Order: sequence, then structure tokens, then C-alpha cells
Amino acid sequence: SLKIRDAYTIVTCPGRNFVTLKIVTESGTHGIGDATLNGREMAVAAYLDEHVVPALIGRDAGRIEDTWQYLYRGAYWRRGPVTMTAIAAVDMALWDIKAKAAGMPLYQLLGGKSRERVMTYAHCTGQTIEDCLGEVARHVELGYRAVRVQSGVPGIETTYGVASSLPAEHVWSTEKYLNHAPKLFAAVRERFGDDLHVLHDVHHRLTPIEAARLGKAVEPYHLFWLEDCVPAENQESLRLIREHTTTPLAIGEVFNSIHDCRELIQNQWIDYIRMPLTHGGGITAMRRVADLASLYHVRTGFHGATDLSPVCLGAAIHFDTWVPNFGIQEHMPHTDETDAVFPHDYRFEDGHFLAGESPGHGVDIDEELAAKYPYERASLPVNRLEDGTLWHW
Amino acid sequence: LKIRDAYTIVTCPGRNFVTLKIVTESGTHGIGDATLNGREMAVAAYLDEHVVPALIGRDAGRIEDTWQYLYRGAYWRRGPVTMTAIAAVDMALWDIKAKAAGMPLYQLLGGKSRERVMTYAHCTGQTIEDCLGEVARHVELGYRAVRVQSGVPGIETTYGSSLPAEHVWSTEKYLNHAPKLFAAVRERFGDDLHVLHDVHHRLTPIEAARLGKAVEPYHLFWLEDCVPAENQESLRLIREHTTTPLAIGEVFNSIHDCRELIQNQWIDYIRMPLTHGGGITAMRRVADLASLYHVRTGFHGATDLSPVCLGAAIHFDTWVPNFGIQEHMPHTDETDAVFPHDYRFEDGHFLAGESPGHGVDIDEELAAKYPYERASLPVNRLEDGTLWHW
Ligand SMILES: O=C(O)[C@H](O)[C@@H](O)[C@H](O)[C@H](O)CO
Ligand SMILES: O=C(O)[C@H](O)[C@@H](O)[C@H](O)[C@H](O)CO
Ligand SMILES: [Cl-]
Ligand SMILES: [Mg+2]
Ligand SMILES: [Mg+2]
Ligand SMILES: [Mg+2]
Repeated sequence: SLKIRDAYTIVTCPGRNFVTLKIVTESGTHGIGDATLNGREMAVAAYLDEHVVPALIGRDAGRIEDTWQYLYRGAYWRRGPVTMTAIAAVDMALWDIKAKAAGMPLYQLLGGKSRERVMTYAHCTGQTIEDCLGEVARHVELGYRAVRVQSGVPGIETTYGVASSLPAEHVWSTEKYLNHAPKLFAAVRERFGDDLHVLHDVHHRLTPIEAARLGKAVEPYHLFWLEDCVPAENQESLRLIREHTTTPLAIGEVFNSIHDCRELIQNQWIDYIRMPLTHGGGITAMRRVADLASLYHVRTGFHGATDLSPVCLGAAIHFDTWVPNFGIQEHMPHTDETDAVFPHDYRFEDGHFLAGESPGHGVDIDEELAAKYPYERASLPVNRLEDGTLWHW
Repeated sequence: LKIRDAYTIVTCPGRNFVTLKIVTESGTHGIGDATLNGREMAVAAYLDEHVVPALIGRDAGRIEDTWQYLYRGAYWRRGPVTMTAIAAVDMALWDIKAKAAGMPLYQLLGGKSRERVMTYAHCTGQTIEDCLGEVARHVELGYRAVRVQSGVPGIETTYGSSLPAEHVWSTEKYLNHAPKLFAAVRERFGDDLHVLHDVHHRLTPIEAARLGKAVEPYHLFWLEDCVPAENQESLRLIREHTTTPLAIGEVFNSIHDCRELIQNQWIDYIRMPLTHGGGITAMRRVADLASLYHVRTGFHGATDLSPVCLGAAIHFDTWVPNFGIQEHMPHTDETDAVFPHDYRFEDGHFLAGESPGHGVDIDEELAAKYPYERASLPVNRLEDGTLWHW
């Protein structure tokens, strides 16, 4: 039967913390899902262990939609990063099981392939503009068609995306950054030309009119996207940016629900939605987000940093392979130790991912190997202004 | 003055509660409610593993900076687990601040705006008649306001074994039955009594519009939680079609869950309580936004918010200009013993405490006598098996 016999979390730190849900059916078939929430990992682990897992036992594993609604509505307190990550982990494991039962790779189950490979972007970072440019050259040589560029801001010790369990404390100056950033993109274009796709992550630090100014300043450099311009709990925060610049906009890695972005999409305030499988309620929910996005010409650009496990990456590559309105897939390679803990069949070649062909999402976990790497607490940084004001990191 | 220690206490004197205690280098302490019904251990872990270590050494007096540090610093913002952890810290810090000031909490917030805090009681029964008996009984205790719920004939379970109980639901049967309850309450008890009703998420907007209109003759104090409101626009049809007052928000945790509801004048009462809404710091901002639009506070006050929340809420209720009403579900004697407090209930109303802080403490030795026991909230299915809203 497809009745659930067992379900449990695995916590491991093969270079960084990962939490994984495993679901095992009465017939012995199993599925896994990513439950990793960077810097708050044990909150999801406990949400799953104490409150979700006992309710999964005896459930029909084939009932994906019912389980999703049961956990989403049944929680009573709806949405949220801990909440939606727990739900995502269950959803991914159930889709893994369904695809295995169907004898198909996940992309086939979703509606089959819409493309022959999945374009990625790489992180190019450096202290100086020159340092970053060197990194762009290296990745272009590796075959990347797209690069995210970040560089230090002169007069500021720490800037995002440029180079102990408690939050590190960074210092920020918006005004210095606003004057410096356009110089980076100018230098990229001068050295590498127009065919390269160039991305930039603002990482929440601006107000809307400041982001509008930046967007206008970087129009000549034709960025693939300007990402996370402003905190967007208030979705209307995007409107001034959109009304003032034609630089394409990306947002959403911090979102967990379609209700965090319904308005952003329907009002045409963004070009790319960034919310990934692990944090956005899994395959079931993200299919719905991508479909809504498609009505408004919005494309997917999944958050793909290392704090999403190979389980998320494999499932995302399947999703990317099917989804009509695919935009790009972020690539941050995992460590060798992480890759070994999570055997998988997706492949990376010449700047692109290729989806696996084995039934399931194609990712597994080696539990005995995972057990060799105990959890190590690690928190994300905070950002303060020059006067000490607790700002957005 | 720095935080020297912070830790959670988990206890089950009749039901589960999670509490955060913060202690300073001068040996002063404060506590905050961290209870999230049916997901309690997620908050416990959020605090234990991720928040508590970052509190050590922080200036206890920096309430605002700490709130922002935890809220923005989490990176992943908002949510029930997140905002409850933040609320627990915030309540404990306000507790310490008031104690440092030598004042009960309401004094710190801006002083007294009213002499007492009106409550409502839960009145419930299988039949309308059963419910009416409960109303009579509560009116005799001095309640000026009652929430009324009764069973729907033809349906085994209506709103108002560690796993979710499974209830069955019929909207159509409820819609036809509910007006009869309010009619009976008015027929027996007259017009002076305030009468409330909790729809408990089960309707679509046009169904709630229909219900609102149908119950206009009974002049309800509020119709609560008509529809799931993740999509805040869900309230619009209800508001355009009825003048029955509307309340919502016990399942919210952020001002961003209700900013539009308030600004578009779609609701009359906001229900989000201190424990789940990010504590005093955040709820002051929510109540203040509400005030621009004639919206009043109606804090969720069920038993799954601890006496720590209740004491702090009574202080808040005593200060806030735009107070509407305070929900009252009495805690068990065992719960009251675990959480000694100085708020009082008299003649249908709360009276705020006068001792410095929010006036609530926790007896840790007694708390230890009641270990955690897993308990989940129910789910609701339609007659065809559809997983619905409970
Ligand atoms: O675009 C990105 O890749 C993200 O912004 C990351 O840099 C985040 O900071 C990290 O994933 C948080 O856990
Ligand atoms: O109005 C109320 O009192 C609430 O709706 C409660 O009945 C909730 O069901 C309970 O607090 C959930 O934890
Ligand atoms: Cl959450
Ligand atoms: Mg980013
Ligand atoms: Mg209610
Ligand atoms: Mg009209």
C-alpha cells in the first residue's frame, strides 16, 4: 500500500546545516523533502518532529493535495517560514514517492519537458570592481551565460555578497552604495560586452525611491534583473520602482506564500519570482505561483543558494524543466561532503543543469553518512547603519 | 544593564503553555508568553536554539532595537512561529522595563484610559435552548456581553487523541440555522445584552454577506472570522453587503496581515493578541493604525494564551484609546496557580494590576509538576471528505 509507515527528520552538517524529511510507505518505497531554513533550522525540525510527523503515520501517501491542505489549513496558524518549510518538506517527499510509483522522473509527472536544459547564473564577487571582473572572466570560461555581480563599496568594511554561531554585525551606507554600484555594471559591460546576462542582488537595503534611482542609473547596462530592491512585506513598496525604471525586477526569496506576492504579480510590479520549493510550500504550491506569474509575463528565478539542499535543487531542476515560464536557475555549488550525503542524478554542464531521468526527483540521502556530521549552530548576519540603526541585511 | 540569562519553561497545567523568562545582571526578571496552540514545540525550539543565545549580553532596556534585531535579523520575516518567539521576548522586556520604572505596565504605555475592561463570555449548547441556559447563567455572573454558539441540526460537530480530531461540516445547514439562534437570544434576553458570534472561517465571502444581512435585525456586537483572510480582499463583498459589525484577526501575526483590512475600512475590530502579534511593541502600532479608521481592539483571549498574555493584555486594554472588548475564557485553577498574577475579574470586567511589570510571574517549581502533553487542534471536512477550514 501507499500508506505511510514511518516519517522522520534527519539533521546533518556536511559543510552547513541541512534538515531533511523522509517518508517511508508500508511497501518500503520512500520519498524525501528539503526542510532547511537557514539560521532557524531547529524550529522547522521541531515543527516536523513534534507536530507534523505523528499526524502523517497511516495516511495515504498518494493523497498529496489532501495532505497539503490538511497541513496548511489544519495548522490553524497559516503561512510563515517555519510553517511553509515544514509543509514543503512533506510535499516534496510525497511527490518523490508519487513519481517513483509512476516510474517516471518528476518532470514527466508535471507535464513533461518544455526545454532541453536549464540555464543558470553564477556568483561573481570581489573586493574591488577589478576583483569581481576577474571572477566574471573565470565563470564565463566555465561556460556560464549569466553572472550575478557584487563588489565592495569603498568607505564601507562589509557589503553583501563580498568576502561565531551568533549573527555577525555588518555596517551599511546606502548613499555610498548608490553612487558606487553603477560603476560596477559599467565595468562589466566595458570588459565583457553585451551578450552576457548580468544580475545584481540589492539584498533589501534601499527604500523604494532609492531603488527607483538605482534602476534608472543602471538602465544603460541592461541587467537581467535587479533583485530584492526593498523589503516587501508591504507589496506596494514595489510600485514607485516600477513606475520609474525599465530595469527588470526580481523578488521573493524571503517569501513563503502566494499571498506574499499575489499583488506584486497581478499589478505587474516584478519580472521574476524568486521563492524556491523548500520555503514556498513545495511543488504543489509553487506550481500555483508559477501559473499565476505566467498570466502576467512573470518568469521563475528560483533562489538556489547553498542553504537549499540537493533535495531542493533536484526537485527544482525537474520543475524548471517542465515550467513554461522558466526564467533562470541560481547556481551555488554544494560542497563535496554535501553532494556525497545527497546522491542525485541532476547534472551540470556548460553553464546549464540537466534534469535526472530516474524515477522520483532523483535525489536520495545516505543516512549513515549524514550521521557523521552533527548539527553546528550558525546564524545569518545583521546589518546596522553607521549610527547603529538595526537595518535590513 | 545587560541580559545575563534567558530560557523557556514548558508546562501543561490543564493545557500546554510556553513561557520565556529573561534575567538581568541586577537580578531583575521579566516573562513573556510564547504559546502557539498545537505547534508549541516549534516556538520552544525557535527560542531555545536560535533566539536565546543571541539575547545574552544584550542591553535589556533596548526593547525597540531587540524587536527589530529579531524581526529583521531572522531574515525570513513574519509567521506564527517567528512572531510568537518575538512576542515572548517583547513581553518579557516590557515586564522588566515597567519593573525598572516602578510602574504597572499600563502607566508606561501612557496611563489609564478607562476604569475597567469589558469582557465577553462563551455561551454554548447543543440546542438553541441549551445555549440560552448558558446565556442566562453568564448574565447572572455579570457579563454584559456573550458569544453564542449552538449545534447545527443534521451535523454531528459544530465549532464552539493527541492527533487532530476530525469534524464534519455543512455550510448550507449552518447558514439556515444560525439566524434562529440570535433571534432566540434577543427574544429571551432583550436588546441591552451585547451578542457576539464566531463564524470560525467556514464561509465564502458572499455566504458571509448573506449571513451578515440575515442577522442585522439582531444587532450583533460582531460577526467574527467570516472567511479565511490570507487574501484580505476576501472581506470586501461582506462589507459592501452588510452593516453587521465585523471582527477578524486571531490567526494573524503581522500588521502586514491586516493593513489593507483596516485602511479600506473592511472590519470594525482587530483580534490579533499580544502572544501571536509580536508583543506590545507591534500591537501598539496595529491598534494605532486601527484608530485612524474607527477600528477597535478585540483581543483574542482563549485559554491557549497564557495568564502572562492576559495580564499584559489587560494593561494594554487599560491604556489603549480604541479599546473594543476583551475575550474571557477563564483558565484552570492549576494554570492560575502556575502563573500568579494581580489582575482581577469583577462584575463582567477586568481590573488591571497595580504592581510593577505586567503583574504576572511563573512558579517554576509548580510548572515542573505538569509535563508537556501533545494536543492538536481539530480539522474540518465537508460531507464529501473535502479538507475544509476549521
Ligand atoms: O540571492 C541569494 O542567493 C540570497 O540572497 C542569498 O545570498 C541569501 O542571503 C541566503 O540564501 C540566505 O540564507
Ligand atoms: O474566538 C476564539 O476564542 C478562538 O477562535 C478559539 O476558539 C480558537 O479556536 C483557539 O484559540 C485556537 O487555538
Ligand atoms: Cl512561521
Ligand atoms: Mg538574493
Ligand atoms: Mg475566534
Ligand atoms: Mg458599492
